[PDB]
Amino acid sequence: PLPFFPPLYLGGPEITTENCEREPIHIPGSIQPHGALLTADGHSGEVLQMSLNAATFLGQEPTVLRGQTLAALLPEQWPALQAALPPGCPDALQYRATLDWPAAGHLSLTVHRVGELLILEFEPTETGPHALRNAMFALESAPNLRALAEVATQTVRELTGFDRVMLYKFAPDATGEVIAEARREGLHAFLGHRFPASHIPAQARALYTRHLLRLTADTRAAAVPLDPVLNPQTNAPTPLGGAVLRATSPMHMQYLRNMGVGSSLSVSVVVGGQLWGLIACHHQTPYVLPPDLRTTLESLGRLLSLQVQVKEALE
Amino acid sequence: PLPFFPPLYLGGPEITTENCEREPIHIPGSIQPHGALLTADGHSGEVLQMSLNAATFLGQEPTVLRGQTLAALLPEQWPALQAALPPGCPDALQYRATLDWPAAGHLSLTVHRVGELLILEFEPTETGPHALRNAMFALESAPNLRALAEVATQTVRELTGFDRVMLYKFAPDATGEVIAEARREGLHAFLGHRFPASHIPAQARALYTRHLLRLTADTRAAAVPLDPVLNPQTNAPTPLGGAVLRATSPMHMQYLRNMGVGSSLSVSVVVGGQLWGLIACHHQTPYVLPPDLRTTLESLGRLLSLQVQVKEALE
Ligand SMILES: C=CC1=C(C)/C(=C/C2=[NH+]C(=C\c3[nH]c(/C=C4\NC(=O)[C@@H](C)\C4=C/C)c(C)c3CCC(=O)O)/C(CCC(=O)O)=C2C)NC1=O
Ligand SMILES: C=CC1=C(C)/C(=C/C2=[NH+]C(=C\c3[nH]c(/C=C4\NC(=O)[C@@H](C)\C4=C/C)c(C)c3CCC(=O)O)/C(CCC(=O)O)=C2C)NC1=O
Repeated sequence: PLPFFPPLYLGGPEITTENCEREPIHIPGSIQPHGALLTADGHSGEVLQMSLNAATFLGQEPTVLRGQTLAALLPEQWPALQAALPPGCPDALQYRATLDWPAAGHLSLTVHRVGELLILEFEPTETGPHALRNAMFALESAPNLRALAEVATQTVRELTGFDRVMLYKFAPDATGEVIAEARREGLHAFLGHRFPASHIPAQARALYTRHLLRLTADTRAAAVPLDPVLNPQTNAPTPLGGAVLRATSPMHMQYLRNMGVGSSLSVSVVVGGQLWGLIACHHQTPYVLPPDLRTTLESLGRLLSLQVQVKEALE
Repeated sequence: PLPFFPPLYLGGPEITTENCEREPIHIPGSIQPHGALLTADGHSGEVLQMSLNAATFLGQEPTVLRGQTLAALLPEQWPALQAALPPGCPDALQYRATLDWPAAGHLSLTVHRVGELLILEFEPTETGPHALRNAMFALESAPNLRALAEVATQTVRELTGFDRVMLYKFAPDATGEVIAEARREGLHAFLGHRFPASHIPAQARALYTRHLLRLTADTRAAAVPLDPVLNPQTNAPTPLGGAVLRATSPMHMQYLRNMGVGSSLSVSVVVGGQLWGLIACHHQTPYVLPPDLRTTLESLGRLLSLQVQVKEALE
């Protein structure tokens, strides 16, 4: 696509349907409000940026967290984290831990590394893996690509309870077609419907080849800024493509609301390094899919990508 | 292979190195002693056979369990179980549940269906899924088949803590070669070693194309008979290939002991319906890998099988 615009917080232009492939969706400087996010120096563990809602989840004010080390804040996790995510590791690699907190359930921690920055996501939480193991039989025995697609969408709907699960296949002109769909009874079918390339613009497609799962938990929820908004290491925006908490493009959020969607999630299907399609999910109401279920969906995405390649080779 | 012999309990001949492809390894009429096994009628749920150690795990004598229904014994699981495993479903499909019991941890239940028979395995129990999600990056980026194999064996060793993990590839003459190995420091290497076809005889290879994971938790542990040994539905032996608790061939157990192996496990690598190889694991001491970790290994096996097919196609 044409080069990204600056984000709105650096004085960038408003997004319209004439320029929307230039929206810098990877650097919104904000997150979805169902979790908290910190960034930290990869070597010292010093906390550099904090979502403004951090006190809700972490029990300290953003301004007080700023500058504290992960050695101090997360003493039991820091050495494991530092060892798990060495300089130069893939930016999609994750360190995951479970933390205790005063509320019901636990606090899930997911960390990844971009350059010299660690990006930490904290998300409250509280059969899928075995369900996936079982589904692999029907995915394997599917005789062809479309049969595979039909199995896959039904499997994902069974795993998640999403109201609608589609397999959305890209054509070479970047238009799409819904080639399989599993949906709650009552819902109008999108099966067989085709859509222009504009709905998933080129910078989104590029991001989705690198970071294979993204979501909008609540399509009416206001984003929460990061502070400071720029990474002090670089005095430049923080890449958030690897964080599921990344704020969704407002353009896409409006699209989803217009479609009657309360929660959205997709998983990339990538074949030979190319974006083949998406497992695209909708719910009618807000829905935060727990981290362990997302992990199952990522694993299914990888499986499905390989099966697509093998079943297409049958032709 | 030549037709199977009758098992020893039906007066079959002793197994030697001259006839060992005829050992009926799928119908040993016995199980490994770290769990219990029941069989039940698929329609009524009546318990038909019981491992002789059942009281250790279930708290009722085999003779008292015999004839009771799963509706009575497992009231909370029976309808789910019956719905999960309908007549004609794949014999590899599993129903899994967690049961409470008086000892520490829980009792894992795994059920599968062969014909009109349900086969129930009960096994005491007490990060892998996410570890597998992470490993998928390195498996995908592996440039070729051997690199993939090296990643896979290291991944499995990381997931399991097994002393030795090999990728054992079958040649068209059914000889094998260790093409990758991850092993604890101190252990002599089998990397690159080749082995005659006799070590994994043709009936074993056939079974391993249908039931993709098997193990011996303790290579010195005596098997526990099923009683009655024949399925009353058929007045014939009960197929146990789908049960991880199935007793291992005594010939193989002796091989493992001679090799200094205390616990063994393998996962089939199946490509286009053909047995390509095994992920073959050893431990120096007895080791019962928990059901959820086995599930992760099954999922890795499926992934790896697909990656083998894709990486081989690069040639
Ligand atoms: C049944 C039909 C159907 C379709 C066609 C569909 C499309 C779709 N769009 C997606 C994403 C984005 N779209 C746009 C931009 C625009 N979209 C427009 O229509 C115009 C107005 C526009 C700009 C002028 C942007 C910037 C993003 C990136 C969002 C981000 O990651 O921050 C996603 C993936 C995310 C997800 O799964 O929820 C999907 C699956 N989902 C459906 O169910
Ligand atoms: C480093 C080298 C190396 C090798 C070569 C190796 C082989 C191997 N044999 C396997 C299984 C069986 N073998 C035999 C029979 C015989 N085997 C023999 O040698 C002669 C004496 C013989 C009969 C005369 C039978 C009936 C079975 C089925 C067991 C069952 O499923 O009940 C397995 C899979 C099971 C597992 O992972 O533990 C493996 C991986 N495992 C290694 O580590």
